[PDB]
Amino acid sequence: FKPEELRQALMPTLEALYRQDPESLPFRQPVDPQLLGIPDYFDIVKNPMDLSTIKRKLDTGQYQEPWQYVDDVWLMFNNAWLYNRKTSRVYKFCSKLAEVFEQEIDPVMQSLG
Ligand SMILES: C[C@H]1Nc2c(cccc2C(=O)NCC(F)(F)CN2CCCc3ccccc32)NC1=O
Repeated sequence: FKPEELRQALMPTLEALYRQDPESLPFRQPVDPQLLGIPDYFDIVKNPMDLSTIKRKLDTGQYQEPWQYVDDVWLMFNNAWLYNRKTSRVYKFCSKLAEVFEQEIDPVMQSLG
């Protein structure tokens, strides 16, 4: 897939996540465990992922095919469901993002083939 085609098709699905307030706020930047006072984060989360990293990968042509993008979004979600307790804002915000993403990504992936 050409990188410009992936950007054009997939960026709106990422924008849909960014638009969610308050739910996207913990996901907009890479987790900094010491700054956030969660120093065990990388012990539990082996492959961190966040919206800004995903955007950078689209912008710099790092995805060869669209399932790699879907996999990074899902990695971000699974990290949050793994690390955080079920009562936490991050956990519940993650669940909302996953609802939004599911709706956005469906027709786009059908269109890309
Ligand atoms: C992905 C990673 N995020 C954090 C996790 C735990 C603790 C903090 C974060 C985090 O990102 N802090 C930065 C923030 F900007 F989000 C601050 N702030 C904005 C308003 C809404 C809100 C809600 C909950 C926590 C903080 C927060 N667990 C995780 O799995």
